[PDB]
Amino acid sequence: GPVFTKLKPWQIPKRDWFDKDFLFGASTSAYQIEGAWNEDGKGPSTWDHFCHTYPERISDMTNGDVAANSYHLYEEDVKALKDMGMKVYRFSISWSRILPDGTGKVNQAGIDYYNKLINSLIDNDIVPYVTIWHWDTPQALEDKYGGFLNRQIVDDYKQFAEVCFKNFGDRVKNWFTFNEPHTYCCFSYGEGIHAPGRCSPGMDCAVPEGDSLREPYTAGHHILLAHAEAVQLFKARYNMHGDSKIGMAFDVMGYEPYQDSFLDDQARERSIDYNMGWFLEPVVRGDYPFSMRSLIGDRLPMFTKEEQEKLASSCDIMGLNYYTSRFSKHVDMSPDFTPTLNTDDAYASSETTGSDGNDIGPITGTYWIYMYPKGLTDLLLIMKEKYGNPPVFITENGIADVEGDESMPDPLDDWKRLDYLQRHISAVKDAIDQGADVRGHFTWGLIDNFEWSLGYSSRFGLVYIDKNDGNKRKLKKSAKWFSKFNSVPKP
Amino acid sequence: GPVFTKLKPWQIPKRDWFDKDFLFGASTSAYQIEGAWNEDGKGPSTWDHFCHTYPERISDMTNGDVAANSYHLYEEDVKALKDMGMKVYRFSISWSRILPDGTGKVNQAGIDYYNKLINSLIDNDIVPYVTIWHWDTPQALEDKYGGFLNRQIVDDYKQFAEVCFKNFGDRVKNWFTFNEPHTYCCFSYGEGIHAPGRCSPGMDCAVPEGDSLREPYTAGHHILLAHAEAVQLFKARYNMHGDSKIGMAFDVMGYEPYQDSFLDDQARERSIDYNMGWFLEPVVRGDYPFSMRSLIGDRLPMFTKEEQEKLASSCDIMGLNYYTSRFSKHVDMSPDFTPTLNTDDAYASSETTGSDGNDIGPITGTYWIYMYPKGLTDLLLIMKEKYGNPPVFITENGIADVEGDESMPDPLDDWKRLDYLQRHISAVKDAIDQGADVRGHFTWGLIDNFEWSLGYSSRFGLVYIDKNDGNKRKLKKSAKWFSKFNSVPKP
Amino acid sequence: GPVFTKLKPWQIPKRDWFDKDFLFGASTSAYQIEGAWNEDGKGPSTWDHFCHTYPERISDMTNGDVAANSYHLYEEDVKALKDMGMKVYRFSISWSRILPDGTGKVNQAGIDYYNKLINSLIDNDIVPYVTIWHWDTPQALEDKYGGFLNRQIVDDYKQFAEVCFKNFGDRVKNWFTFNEPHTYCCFSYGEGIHAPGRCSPGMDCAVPEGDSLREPYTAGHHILLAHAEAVQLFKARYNMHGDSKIGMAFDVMGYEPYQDSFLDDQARERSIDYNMGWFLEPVVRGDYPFSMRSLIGDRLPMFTKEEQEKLASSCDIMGLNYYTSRFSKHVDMSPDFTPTLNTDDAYASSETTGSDGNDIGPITGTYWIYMYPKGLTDLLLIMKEKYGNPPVFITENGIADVEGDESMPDPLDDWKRLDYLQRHISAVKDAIDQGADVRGHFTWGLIDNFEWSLGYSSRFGLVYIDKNDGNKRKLKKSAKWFSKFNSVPKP
Amino acid sequence: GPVFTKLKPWQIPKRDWFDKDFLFGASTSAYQIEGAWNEDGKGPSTWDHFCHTYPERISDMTNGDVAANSYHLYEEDVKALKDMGMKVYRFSISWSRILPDGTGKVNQAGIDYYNKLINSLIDNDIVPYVTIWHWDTPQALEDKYGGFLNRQIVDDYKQFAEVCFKNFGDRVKNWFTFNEPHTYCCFSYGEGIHAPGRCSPGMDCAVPEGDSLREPYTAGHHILLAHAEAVQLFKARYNMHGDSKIGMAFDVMGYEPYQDSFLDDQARERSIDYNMGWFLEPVVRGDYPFSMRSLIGDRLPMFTKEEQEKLASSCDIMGLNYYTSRFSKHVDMSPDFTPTLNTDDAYASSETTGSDGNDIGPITGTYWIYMYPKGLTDLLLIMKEKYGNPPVFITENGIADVEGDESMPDPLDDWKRLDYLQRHISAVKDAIDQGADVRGHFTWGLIDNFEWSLGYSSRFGLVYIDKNDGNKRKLKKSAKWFSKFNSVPKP
Ligand SMILES: COc1ccc2c(c1)O[C@@H](O)C(=O)N2O
Ligand SMILES: COc1ccc2c(c1)O[C@@H](O)C(=O)N2O
Ligand SMILES: COc1ccc2c(c1)O[C@@H](O)C(=O)N2O
Ligand SMILES: COc1ccc2c(c1)O[C@@H](O)C(=O)N2O
Repeated sequence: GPVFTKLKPWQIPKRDWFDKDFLFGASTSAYQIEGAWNEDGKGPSTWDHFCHTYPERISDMTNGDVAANSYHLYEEDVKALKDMGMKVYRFSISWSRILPDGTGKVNQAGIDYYNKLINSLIDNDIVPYVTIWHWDTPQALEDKYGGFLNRQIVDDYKQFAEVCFKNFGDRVKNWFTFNEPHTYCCFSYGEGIHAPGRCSPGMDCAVPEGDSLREPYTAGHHILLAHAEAVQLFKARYNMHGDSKIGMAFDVMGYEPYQDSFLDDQARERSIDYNMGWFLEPVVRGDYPFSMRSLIGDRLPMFTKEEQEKLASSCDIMGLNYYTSRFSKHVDMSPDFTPTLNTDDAYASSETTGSDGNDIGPITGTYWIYMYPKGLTDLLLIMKEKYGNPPVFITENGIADVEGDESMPDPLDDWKRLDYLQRHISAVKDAIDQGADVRGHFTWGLIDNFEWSLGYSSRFGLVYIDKNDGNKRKLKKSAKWFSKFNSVPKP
Repeated sequence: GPVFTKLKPWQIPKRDWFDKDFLFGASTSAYQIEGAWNEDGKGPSTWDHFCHTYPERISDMTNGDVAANSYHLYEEDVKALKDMGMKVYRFSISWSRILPDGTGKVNQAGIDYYNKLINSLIDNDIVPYVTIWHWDTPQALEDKYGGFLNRQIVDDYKQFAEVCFKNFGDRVKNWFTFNEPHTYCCFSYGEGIHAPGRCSPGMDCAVPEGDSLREPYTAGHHILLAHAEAVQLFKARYNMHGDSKIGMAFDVMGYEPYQDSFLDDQARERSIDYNMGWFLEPVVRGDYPFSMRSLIGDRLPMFTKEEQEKLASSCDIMGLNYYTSRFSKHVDMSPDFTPTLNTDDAYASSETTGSDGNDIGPITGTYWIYMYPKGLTDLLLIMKEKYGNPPVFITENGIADVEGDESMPDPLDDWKRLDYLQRHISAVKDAIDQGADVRGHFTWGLIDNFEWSLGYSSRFGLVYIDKNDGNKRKLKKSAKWFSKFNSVPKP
Repeated sequence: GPVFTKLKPWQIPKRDWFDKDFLFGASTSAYQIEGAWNEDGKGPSTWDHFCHTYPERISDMTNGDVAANSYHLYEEDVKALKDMGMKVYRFSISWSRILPDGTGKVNQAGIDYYNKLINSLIDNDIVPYVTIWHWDTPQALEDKYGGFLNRQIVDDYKQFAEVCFKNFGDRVKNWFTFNEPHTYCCFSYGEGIHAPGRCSPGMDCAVPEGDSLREPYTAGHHILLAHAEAVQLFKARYNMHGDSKIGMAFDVMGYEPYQDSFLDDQARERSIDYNMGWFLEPVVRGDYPFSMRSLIGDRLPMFTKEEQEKLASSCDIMGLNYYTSRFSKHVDMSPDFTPTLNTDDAYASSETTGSDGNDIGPITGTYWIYMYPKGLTDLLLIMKEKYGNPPVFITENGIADVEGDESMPDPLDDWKRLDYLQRHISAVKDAIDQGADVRGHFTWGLIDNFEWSLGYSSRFGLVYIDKNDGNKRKLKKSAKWFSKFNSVPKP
Repeated sequence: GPVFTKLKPWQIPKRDWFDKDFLFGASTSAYQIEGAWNEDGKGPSTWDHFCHTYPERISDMTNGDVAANSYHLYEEDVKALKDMGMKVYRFSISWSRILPDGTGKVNQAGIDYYNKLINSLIDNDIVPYVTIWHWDTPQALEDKYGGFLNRQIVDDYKQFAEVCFKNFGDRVKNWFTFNEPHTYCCFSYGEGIHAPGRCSPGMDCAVPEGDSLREPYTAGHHILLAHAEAVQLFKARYNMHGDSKIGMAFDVMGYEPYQDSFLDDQARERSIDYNMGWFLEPVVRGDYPFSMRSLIGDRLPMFTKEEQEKLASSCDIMGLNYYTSRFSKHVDMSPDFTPTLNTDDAYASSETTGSDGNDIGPITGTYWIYMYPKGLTDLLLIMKEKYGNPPVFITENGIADVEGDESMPDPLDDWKRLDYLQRHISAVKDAIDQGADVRGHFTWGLIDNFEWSLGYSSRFGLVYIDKNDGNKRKLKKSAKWFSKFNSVPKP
């Protein structure tokens, strides 16, 4: 209640199910764990600003001022990774901590911080996978020209990326330019629940002075142009040894047709195109999915010939952030339907319940994460069969334990998260068995952190952060399983 | 609410989906529609007695004294079949109306009645499929020796069958000896909710003086012996022209493993063996499923060598009464589990909800009918691959509209029943496409009737019986669809 | 005569058919090769006692007093492994040589012996896979409380295992707690042809004072409890580095339905459950196969809740000892069949000839080994699809050349054994190609040895032991093939 | 002993397994059943001559002088067909009875005989399928020019066929020009065990004055030319109504590779080409199989351009006479192998035992009929996939009960033949289920008859001929099964 059946013991993945080269790790992002939001010269980001100006927009009225205080306690994060036997740590670099004014003078204190983290990871035999931007825009640029809604963001991002390549490229060999562009554009400029919090007039978000049918696409277009410029520069001047890789991390939901009919089959394809294709197809072929152009038209910016060429094949590795799936239900084009939110442009509504009336899968805690591992395997095979089978890493995967869930009284006894993770790791094995080029699995939530609009009410970590006991790191049941899974020598 | 998605129009079956020889029809049973329970010399049956002595055991305190009064209004039943274009009518002969005392003097009035019905059907180009026994035991035999719990029932049934063969065999060429032996044994001697209403002491049924772990098997064993004797006689003296067929109708539920594990796969097989195999395997190979003998042992009677030989291959046609499916959940053998009800002997609990927490399918009205057409196709393929692919007729299939269902205010607007039927007819097509030898589909409920322990609160008919307007027959939406489906010429 | 067709040359396996990590080796057991049965303080085992008290029970009236004298000539065994290029040597530790009295004082001479063997193997780049118990029970414990028929065997075995872990665990990282529990229980307590030689009164074995329907299950139950205790201790205190593995080696025969019918399909599953499932299912899920509990009932001991939990997932690696296959023929439950031997409980007779009258495969020398490589591939896929695809090693595989076989005049020209081995190695390749997690192949018979009740009349070795020439080790044709297969540099 | 397992009862074919148009029947041939060898002007055939001149060449020293005396007792043959419910009777017309001198004056008594048989069959609702030639050559032509070894046989056969078309074509609408040309050429001119009994000098046959490497091919070539001429004439002048069909009946054995290797796969194809392709490929494409031409060369006559065109597509229906299968073992071309018998030209020896030492199937009575129904299904699929899926009739299928077989003491209790037939009828169903265009099944042996070189020692009939009781026809167990199978009304 809710009924949650666990895998039978012989169905639990073993490390040897994957080859020696496969990589298991965990992920975090700068604003979600660092804290020290105004320390040592760091400038404010769009999220610092959003939380400080519209605090009510965060469920529990919290923010990332301190978070898990990883700016000061990173050694404990490294320790947690080591204790679990993880071989990779995916983290992000705070743009505003490196370049307080977005552009200009680099903050040496910021550079020193990441060098410490990187060196500690390497000293502990953990490989760093770095996300350059994680919704982390310097408020200075937001104020100056509207951040990602202005073309200037392209060159400014490029210069930021270069600072990262020059200072950390000698040790960091795997990069992700952007994290979840679809999630970002949808929630930051469509619904407006995320910083900068914009939406169309009449809608309910912090700043209803935007356009939910246009700003999301404008921001996404600049993200892609920024990505293209950064990768071009990287391949030209920062991969001289030929052993570095750069890609992007996409948020992706699996989709099943709502009802067995060719109409929902078509709707399903539109959903995938909109959720995943929006940003994946451009980095693969140099243009947006045909479905999007045919439905969004003039509201979706056109790429020039050279831009399309720069974008095509601009990803060495593809990161997939997978949590759940939905049923795709066809919506007809008629005068009875008029798009108002960008998501309406797919003409396919995402449903949590199918035609037979059943939820797609068991709820896992937070309202939007329904467990459906099959969805991940399906997406991985699409990457294989449709997009050339490029190197794919599951850069995020996991569930949240929520405040107030009576079925989760002990924050360390996360058997549900463990079962979910084991099932998805098994789903990855299935994809690999079927030929998909999957190279790793990074659990989202090395540690509990700031879950954006839901604050700290949602705990996604393998490792508990005891907020009332000095933000102490405490291994949960899931974390202990990884220690065993990875054969970490015991004391 | 409950969400009930209908088939897309191009997915609706057409008559031409099936060959010219395929047969569409409808079914009823004597006690459920006839009425005239004590008219023209008819003796009381176990159901007359059960209802009259323990009226409270019927949900709405009703009985079959009058029912749809088909004893007098059969011409209207024939008319309904004709109006729908049905080619077959499956009905049963009331033992107590033919032989008031179970044995002895035949009631000519009873014989005249069925001859009228049979001749009317033939005059209207409808083929009669006759069920000899439909839970219809003469109370005279119940009182004399305990009915089906005594070996004497074997020869008495045989003589009854012979009366039917001699009087109707010249026109009736398709017979079913017994209807749903599993349902009958389980509910009449296990739970005791059906006549004679017996169960183990301490249990809640009309007469808790039986044994829920033994009487069900004793009754079933006599049913099989009776069947064997009747068929032997039939093939020896009543099929001289070689164009008659005799079989049995089995109640069957589809089963899916509760959780994906070899344990529930094994449980599923035990469920099928218990629900279907109990009576099907004996008529096929001459003995009960191995699983049942291994778990029931001494409580399951042994067949002699000649009895096994008589039973083996004793069915020309197999009738499958299908309504719903269940998940099968493995139960371990241990001192913590002790069978008390016969159904416990399968060591597999039937669940309406699966491991992922989802119901097997949408509820259709009455509490036990969850829609799952896939289950039928699966059972039909088991008949094909495991039991020799004998001729199979879907002798019953349908749903109930229940009193008090706010989502079913107009008894004639049965679009739900129609959708359900179209989906199952399509499921049969799938089985046929896959090689299953399915010869027909008979909707259960030519007309609304007495639904045993639920009285008239459950309406299963394609044709409405207006109880407050002289039991008038009124075609429901589903019935009208069949008129179109069968291309009945319009007035 | 008997016609023995060999593989075509292009069908012979090459080492490169398997990956670099795959392991090829050979196996032996303590009583079968060591000799020195009473040397340096060694106490007598159940086999020393059995042979010395009932010598007539061994075909050629021989015993393991000297065997291949590996206690003194182990360096020659290591040399043979090196000459063949084997990477693994699976051998067993003699309980009675380590603990002469079963419990108590450890025999340092015994410890020194195995340390010498282990160190020599490591010096020669051969990895030791150690079987802790190989039917090798100290007679002291047999006399004291009946050995494996008494619960005390559980803790005593545990202490023995601990002595092994403490003394050899620093170099030995792969263990097997028990060897062929099914074979052992069946022949030692069922038919009684193996030590201690017990069977039911009236039967023909050395000591017909037991119970062939109960002692086999009692012994097996204690073996499983002993295994569970030993593994719990091992994982808790002897795998601190996390690089050690412990499992069990099961004797397994492949099975094909005698006749194509669902009955023999069911019989086949019962045969697999009885031959393999008896001990495999408990170490996988913590309980015996449902089929066995349903047929053996009170004669098969129940596991407590904590015991089931200790047993579940108590195997890191699964060893499969495969030699041949049989047809499984269904046996009905009836008063005409009454179990007297434990093997009767499966209600499936093992037949060497099928329904069409053909033997399952060509005889290879000894009466029970019919060649059927397909059977191995089938079992390996069952491990994959049904039991979670755990790490599997073929811990035994091979054939015997028998005394008196006119078609085998030169003991070194074992082309038959070679062909058999090549075919089974190819069968393993097939399983691996189909996804089975097979990690190695160990030929049973590094050297000819004491074949229990058949004495030295059966030669299973890749390497000949010239009994009349000082037990000299001489490479047979098969051994020479391995030298080539493994690319051993030539002199 | 020999172990002969029967089908399980639910695996026995039912008539309804096949569609209404499928045809079940039985077959015979003129010399094998007629008798009256010199009655009413009939001239002697090559078989009359062979038996009368070399009586020792028949196992039991018998001949066809009287046989089953069907010339006088044909009404009893028709009765047997009727009693079994057969819809088709395949019989042959005796050339020497119609044209005593091979050419010239037609024997009206002969014409009257067949008209009586044909009319009786039609009066009894049985369709006649007529074989024009069944090894039945008039000795007059043998003496005049060597029968089938001379080109003159072509026009003479043509004129004979025309007599048949003109006299019987108004009622007979299905014809077979020749029966088993491969069997005939091999045994009559290769081994010489059949009339005229020729073989190479030095060999053991009645007249070792031929050439086993050439006469078989010369005879076969003339058979094909004769066939082509007869069909051309038939289609041009005797199928004006367009409802008649003419084809050929081929003896065919199934083949499996002796050992799993590409060499035996190639050998298998050569075996099929030689056994079946020899005569089938010419009537399909107008030339012999490439394999035969490449290996036989100058010894295999070349077809002219017009002859190839006449032969191509010269069969409306294909008759397959199937009894058994063999393993095909590759034979290399080398100076160590020199063909001496025509069968040697396939460079593939037919083996009854496979590489694993097992017979292909259970012996059924006579030495050459090993039961292997799979072989038939395989051949039927080759007809479908390779030769265009033409209409195929199983024109012969069955087994012999042999004199002296202690396991067959009662000639009427032919349960073995029944099981064999049920299995092959089931094999046909399999082929049909897989798309093969199979139109009927004719059991060889309507009645026991003269089995050529084995005389009456081999009984192939569904109906027993009591030779000591006036050649009385007595239905065997198999025949009675067909009565039930075909639903023949009982008396
Ligand atoms: C529907 O609400 C969300 C859907 C997806 C996300 C979300 C919130 O916030 C984080 O958990 C995240 O990384 N993604 O991708
Ligand atoms: C679970 O309750 C029932 C299950 C099956 C049945 C039932 C009641 O009564 C009739 O509807 C019937 O024909 N069957 O088969
Ligand atoms: C049927 O006789 C035997 C069956 C199996 C075995 C046996 C004897 O003794 C050894 O060869 C052995 O290791 N096994 O597994
Ligand atoms: C190997 O001996 C024979 C092989 C085939 C045949 C044969 C004898 O004689 C008849 O039975 C026959 O019709 N054929 O086809």
